Amino acid sequence: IFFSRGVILVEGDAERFIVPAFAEVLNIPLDMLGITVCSVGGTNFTPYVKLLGPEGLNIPHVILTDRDPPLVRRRLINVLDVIEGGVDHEELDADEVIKLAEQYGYFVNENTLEPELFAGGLAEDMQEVIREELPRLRRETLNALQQWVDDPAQIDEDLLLRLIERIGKGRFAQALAPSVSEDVCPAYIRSALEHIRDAIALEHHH
Ligand SMILES: [Mg+2]
Repeated sequence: IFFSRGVILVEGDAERFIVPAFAEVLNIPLDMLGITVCSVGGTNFTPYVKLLGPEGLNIPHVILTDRDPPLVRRRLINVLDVIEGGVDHEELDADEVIKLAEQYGYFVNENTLEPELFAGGLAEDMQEVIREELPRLRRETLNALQQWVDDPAQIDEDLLLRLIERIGKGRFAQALAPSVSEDVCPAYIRSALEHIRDAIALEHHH
């Protein structure tokens, strides 16, 4: 599925459907542009940067990953060792590695996708999906849910992810996609979308 002009590398199935939804409401048409969202099924991006980098197919691509408080430092040294020659990156600290990696379109999200979405403006639509998909939730759990809608700081993050993972991370994102709007888009996701869009448009411009 790689007759692609570009590739967006994501960790799992939630981003594989959330990121295309956010691209539409940002008017970045990924399919029209020939851009694939490819889930790497975890946090190892190195085989895929090898594949798309200069010593592979040399195809424009971006990375979207979580900070994980961090593991992201080694995760990004690994891809930077590929895309940046035999340059040494060992002497940089995590922050230095994160800001270097942005030049190549690799963006780090602090915290994690679904909680961030629930705090930052999608709380009430997520509760709605959760209840359509888990219709016989105990009343103790429905109330904890409403406790977080009323106040996205009362959030039990582990339970939220427990429910979503029970629904299915891909399936839950597919059902929340109709709800995303431009102003609730996380910044790292907008940065990756713009970076891959720029690189494709810069090619057409010569
Ligand atoms: Mg992660």
